[PDB]
Amino acid sequence: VSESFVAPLEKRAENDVPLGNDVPIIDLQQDHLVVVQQITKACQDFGLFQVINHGLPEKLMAETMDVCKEFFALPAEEKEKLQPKGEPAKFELPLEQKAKLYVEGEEAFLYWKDTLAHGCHPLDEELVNSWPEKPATYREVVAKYSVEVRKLTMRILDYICEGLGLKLGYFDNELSQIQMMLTNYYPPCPDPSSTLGSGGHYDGNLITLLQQNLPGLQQLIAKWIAVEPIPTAFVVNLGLTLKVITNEKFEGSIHRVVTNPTRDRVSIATFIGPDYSCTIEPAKELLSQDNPPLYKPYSYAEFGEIYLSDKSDYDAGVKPYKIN
Ligand SMILES: CN1[C@@H]2CC[C@H]1C[C@@H](OC(=O)[C@H](CO)c1ccccc1)C2
Ligand SMILES: [O]
Ligand SMILES: [Sr+2]
Ligand SMILES: [Sr+2]
Ligand SMILES: [V+3]
Repeated sequence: VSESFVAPLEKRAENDVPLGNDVPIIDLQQDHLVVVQQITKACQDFGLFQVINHGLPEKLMAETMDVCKEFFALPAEEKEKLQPKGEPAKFELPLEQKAKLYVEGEEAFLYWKDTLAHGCHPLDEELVNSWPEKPATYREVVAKYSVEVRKLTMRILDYICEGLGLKLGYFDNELSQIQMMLTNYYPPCPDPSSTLGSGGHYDGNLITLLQQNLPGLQQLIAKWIAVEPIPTAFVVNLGLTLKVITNEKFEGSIHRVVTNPTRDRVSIATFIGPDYSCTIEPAKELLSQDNPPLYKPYSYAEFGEIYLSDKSDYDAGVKPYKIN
């Protein structure tokens, strides 16, 4: 491959990463308290779990994956319409909510990935008119998907509230006001041993719901494991923001994506989290002399600038705000 895509030796994935047999798969149609308890345990112990029987229509999940795949099948002349000044946009602030194609990377290198990203909340004519024009059904399908994924995310955040002992709706405010949808395209890679689809990271936001049909997602436990694709499930990744607000009672998910030499892969990730104007701190309701705050309050915008630029460590974004 082009030297642009060659990862530093220490970041390259080993060829045989084992299945994560201990990744929790949580049935949301169990009894209410069982769901609260299983989500709580997964959040405390792993920070990454899957949800099934989650109430989001399977048909809609399939239609959304279809229109996302159709988008990435569009010819170059249509994709150029989402490349500002003739090249993909960068993940840097300000992160605008209009649809763009993005490039991402970090011994500088690029991730083997094309990403379409746009905001989803609140839905209005102005936002949806800034979404892709093609395929014709993208706007109708993804509007419905974005509303359903938000509804499911807020259900999971309220299960989390009950598990933590926070009032229901604790996160139904400025802490969840940004909803970015990223559709990721990983074309076949001639040298998977040298490249990464996505470098190891925490999601910087509050919570992310990821939809996948094919292997490539891996989680850091020391050891990397493979997250089994369940096409009708969502993968839930807890973000650095939730790790801070819970005072590290919950784990954040550290995960990466590897390339494939023979087939393409499309994933859909919905990133819910604070507005850039938000102040992030450990929830005061949970703090005590036995549970002192491990972070000072900080600007989400200030965090975001570091998080998007500094990949010296997974939690480089929050290192400046660590206390006690
Ligand atoms: C693989 N990369 C990682 C995660 C997704 C993707 C793009 C970038 O993350 C985001 O753009 C999200 C959007 O909410 C974000 C932006 C600023 C602060 C917190 C979170 C970095
Ligand atoms: O991500
Ligand atoms: Sr339903
Ligand atoms: Sr437009
Ligand atoms: V991620």
